[PDB]
Amino acid sequence: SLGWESLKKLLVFTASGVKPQGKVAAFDLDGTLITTRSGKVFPTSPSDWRILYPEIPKKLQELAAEGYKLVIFTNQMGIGRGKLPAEVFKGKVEAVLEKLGVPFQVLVATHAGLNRKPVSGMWDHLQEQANEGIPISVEDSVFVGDAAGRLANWAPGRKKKDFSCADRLFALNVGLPFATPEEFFLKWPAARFELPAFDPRTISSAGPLYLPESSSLLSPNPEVVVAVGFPGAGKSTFIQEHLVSAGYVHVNRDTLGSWQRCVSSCQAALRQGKRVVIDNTNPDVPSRARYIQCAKDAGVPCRCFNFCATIEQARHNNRFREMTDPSHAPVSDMVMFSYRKQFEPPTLAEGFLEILEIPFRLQEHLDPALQRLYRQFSEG
Ligand SMILES: [Cl-]
Ligand SMILES: [Cl-]
Ligand SMILES: [Cl-]
Ligand SMILES: [Cl-]
Ligand SMILES: [Mg+2]
Repeated sequence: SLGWESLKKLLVFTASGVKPQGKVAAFDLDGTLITTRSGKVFPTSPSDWRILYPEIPKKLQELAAEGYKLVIFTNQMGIGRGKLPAEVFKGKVEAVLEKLGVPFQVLVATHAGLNRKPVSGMWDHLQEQANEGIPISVEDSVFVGDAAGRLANWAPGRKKKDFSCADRLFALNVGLPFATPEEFFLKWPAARFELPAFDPRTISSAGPLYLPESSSLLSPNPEVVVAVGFPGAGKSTFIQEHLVSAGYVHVNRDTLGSWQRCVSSCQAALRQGKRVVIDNTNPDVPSRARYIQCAKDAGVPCRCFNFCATIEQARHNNRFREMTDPSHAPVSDMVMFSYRKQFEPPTLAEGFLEILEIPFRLQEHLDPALQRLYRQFSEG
């Protein structure tokens, strides 16, 4: 009866009969509680749904009787993208809930960002805003979903691995016990699965800023520093904080128009006794050679600062910044993949006096809240 609440990037439905509880049985929607009636991969209309397994309502009745608050957590980015009308999705949800026959609270992530599984925004909303202030025991709760990162063929008729691991990673981020729909409703044996190679729980603020520690970030005399690394991974921030703040001239090629004005800019800075930093995407030998030649012509050293971030680390950082930094320029996946395809590690043979390695590390001076968010998986 309480009904729908609309927030900027979240919809919440609370059915008649919902009660706050200290334990929750939460569920994905698409491919977990429902599937297409049509038997197609994608629904042909808002009415193209059926309950996934006939075992489902009995299990839900049993959970409700044991005092579990029933909740749905669903990503519906089609709403934010303008492809799926919110008011049509709302109707579909009410129809599904009527068929399931038990009171549910539903939370819908309409956009990318904090609320989009696997990020735990919807859980935090449930706990902080939508459970009448009752603390929820995560250990006594459960999340059930089909985006579980399962390997192909976990059952007759599925030569296709799970498209996503977002449901399993949501549970991991929150600390919730997790099960697939088949393990949960049908008591099938656990299916084999894979986690992402990069685990953001492993990202430290520890260790040296750069290697070798015996080297110095700055030179007293003119030089050209060439920064190498994936975009959106913190290169420019590091350069701003450590070099530009020390008076290095930020020479940006993308905005100088042509090679000629760039080289001229570089040369004028050097002639003035200044140090120069190139903060661009310089993934391969030919990209970097231009700047090395400029240094050589000017008779100044060229050093490389090689930022260690991997593609998945960089993409993680990008998403984090999208979620937390109003000034962040979102780096597209195409830019990331193009960089990786072109990447050749810097070597001294290119003409560098030395190469410093800049380990991928958590930034200092993120507040505690942001650090907790940083360690969450943010893509399934
Ligand atoms: Cl989802
Ligand atoms: Cl979605
Ligand atoms: Cl688990
Ligand atoms: Cl200077
Ligand atoms: Mg699903």
